[PDB]
Amino acid sequence: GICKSSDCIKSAARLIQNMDATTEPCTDFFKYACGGWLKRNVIPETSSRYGNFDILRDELEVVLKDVLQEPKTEDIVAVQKAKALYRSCINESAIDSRGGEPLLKLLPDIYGWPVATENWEQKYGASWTAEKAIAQLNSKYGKKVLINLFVGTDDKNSVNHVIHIDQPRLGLPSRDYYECTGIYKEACTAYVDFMISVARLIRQEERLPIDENQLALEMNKVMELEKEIANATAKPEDRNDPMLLYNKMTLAQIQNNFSLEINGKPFSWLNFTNEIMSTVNISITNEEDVVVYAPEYLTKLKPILTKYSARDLQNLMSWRFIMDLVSSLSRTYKESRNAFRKALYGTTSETATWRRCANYVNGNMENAVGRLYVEAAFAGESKHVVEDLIAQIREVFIQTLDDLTWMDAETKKRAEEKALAIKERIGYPDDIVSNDNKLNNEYLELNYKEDEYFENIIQNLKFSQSKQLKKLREKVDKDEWISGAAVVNAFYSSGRNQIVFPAGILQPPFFSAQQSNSLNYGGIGMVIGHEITHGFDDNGRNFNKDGDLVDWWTQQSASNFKEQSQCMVYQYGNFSWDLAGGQHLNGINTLGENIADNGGLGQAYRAYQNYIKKNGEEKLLPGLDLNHKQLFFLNFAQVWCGTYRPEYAVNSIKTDVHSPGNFRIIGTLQNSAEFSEAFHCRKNSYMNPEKKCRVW
Ligand SMILES: C[C@H](NC(=O)[C@H](Cc1ccc(-c2ccccc2)cc1)CP(=O)(O)[C@H](C)N)C(=O)O
Ligand SMILES: *[C@@H]1O[C@H](CO)[C@@H](O)[C@H](O)[C@H]1NC(C)=O
Ligand SMILES: *[C@@H]1O[C@H](CO)[C@@H](O)[C@H](O)[C@H]1NC(C)=O
Ligand SMILES: *[C@@H]1O[C@H](CO)[C@@H](O)[C@H](O)[C@H]1NC(C)=O
Ligand SMILES: [Zn+2]
Repeated sequence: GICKSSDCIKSAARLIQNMDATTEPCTDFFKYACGGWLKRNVIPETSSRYGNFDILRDELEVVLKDVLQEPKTEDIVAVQKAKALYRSCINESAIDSRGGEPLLKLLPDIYGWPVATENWEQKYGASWTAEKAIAQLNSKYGKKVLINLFVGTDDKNSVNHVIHIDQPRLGLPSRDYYECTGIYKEACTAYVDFMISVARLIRQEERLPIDENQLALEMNKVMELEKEIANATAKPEDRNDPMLLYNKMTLAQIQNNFSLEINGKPFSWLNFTNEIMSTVNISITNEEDVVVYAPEYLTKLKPILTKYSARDLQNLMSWRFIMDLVSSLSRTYKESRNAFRKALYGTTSETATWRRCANYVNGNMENAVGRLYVEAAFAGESKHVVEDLIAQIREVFIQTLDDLTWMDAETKKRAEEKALAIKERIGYPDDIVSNDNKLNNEYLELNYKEDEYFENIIQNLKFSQSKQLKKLREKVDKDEWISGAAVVNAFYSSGRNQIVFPAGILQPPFFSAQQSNSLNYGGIGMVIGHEITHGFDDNGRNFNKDGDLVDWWTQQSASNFKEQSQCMVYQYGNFSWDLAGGQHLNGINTLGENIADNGGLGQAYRAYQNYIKKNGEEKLLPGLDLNHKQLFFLNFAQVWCGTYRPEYAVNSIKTDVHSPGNFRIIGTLQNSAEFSEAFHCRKNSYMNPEKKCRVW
């Protein structure tokens, strides 16, 4: 009863080549599953993380290249526009020829970069105010500095949009970096050197005098500034409670409760906010309702900003934009980022231009690219099979509610309510293939010149931000997908109560209609349960069946959730990560992902058990002395065969809310009685601790 099909031969070969059978499954299942891969592969110079999963992403880019790189006569305008955008991006000769000129022409439009001008105070300081400058960068270019104001969905009323105020992102990957010692020293040094190098190129290009000492002096004050901001931001661990984060005020309240004085204004929230929203002919009453995500940070800001010049503030503000633009200019400008990206990512070269460009067009025209992708690469009836798997796993979640001892009856009911109400999205929106008019009209207001990449990217920034802003007074569109099709990932949205499985992730090793069921459940099955369980993790349990932030938990059941989940905070917090210098994972920041992983694994396996019940056992795979329960776990694990550059491990231990792949594997299986049954693991073997965490 060995399966001998070509599809079985492909699966088996892949499983064999990745694994190391010389390792005991019960000693370290990651090494058992993945030790073959580890030994054979070295992380590319252009990769910060590399592994089976990242390889799928690499392989998707190859498809994008194929479908973008050749004009076809029947191409509708939406597709012509994406191909032209592609072409403008890969023409390095045209870009190199422009030097930094396309940046220099921009600079006057954001109130300048003082470091890199003469007499900035005379030109710009006159008319400068922080209201105007912050708003310009925000509203025109989508760049949010000092104070992060955005239109988004209303957590407590999911059909509506509202203005939000939050702390800004930083130039370094997390607030931690701004310690600037030890493992962060090189990044902080590279960051300031990067500032300086760019200011120098700009001055050289402007034929201005260059005084290195004054360069160093101005850019160090930028760092000192952003240090204070960083230190003023709230930690992720203090931002993990959506009920606590949601503070709805009026602009009046805001003016009265969070005053700032910049360059001696002081600061008018009404004016700042209108100077943004005026940009889509929208008018803001000092009686406008606003969601304020970071009250404490605004409070802390007041003392900081009062100490700095307009010139100081704009040196940071404009750097934070210029930062992003340099890799879209000529080689000298591209070059200047080298040490910085090495410090953050460990990479010694940039990815191939065509790959960066394929990704850029994908990111900005996700529907046009998704259409070409699914036409090239996506079966068509994958969709129907996946729809049915999702039905199954949803049922298994529902059914499991009854075995869970730590909730009461009523809370279970509402949990089931929320399960039945999750709306699933599989592969791609049929629209993007079937409705040419709609797709064209999405990009109507865009027109790309093939010789002007920089103008094209700027146009995109302006477009996407004008687009987001105008949404204020409009309802949330219930049709809209939260991902393009051409993406190797999946998603849950709490505002929308929606799970999304783009075509991009519906392929081996996760899924094929042609691969064994054990593989499908331990792969895409696990991913489905993961996304579902997000509706019920420490964030998405606070949102109800309709995506509104409202407490549907009893006191006891909510306290019990915390208790059950605390086990995982401790388990994963106790993992130390060699590649990140021996640091422990953050068990709080990874909690939600770890809950989804552990829940999803249990759900998928149950669903497979049920499959076997109903359908009988599957023919075995050749070359593998494993049964299908064992294969389920093998395939599960091999999703995460991979490794990290040390520099990136230091980054993602802070910035990634997922555990690193090896610990996703060890974590979840440590917690699975089923795993330990399958591989006959001794009690208190490493893979089989007596104490096991469970939430869903
Ligand atoms: C790769 C990672 N994405 C994920 O982990 C899941 C999708 C997912 C979930 C579980 C697995 C998994 C597979 C095998 C074994 C363990 C976990 C793989 C992908 C998507 P998600 O976390 O909902 C993200 C927020 N969109 C990321 O965005 O960086
Ligand atoms: C790159 O753009 C320049 C603009 O002058 C053009 O001359 C050249 O033909 C383009 N290269 C290609 C191969 O598209
Ligand atoms: C905002 O206030 C500034 C202060 O000079 C003023 O010049 C400008 O007209 C105001 N803008 C709006 C949108 O009210
Ligand atoms: C490690 O686990 C122990 C046992 O629960 C716990 O007391 C400790 O706080 C954990 N350490 C971390 C950093 O999670
Ligand atoms: Zn997740």
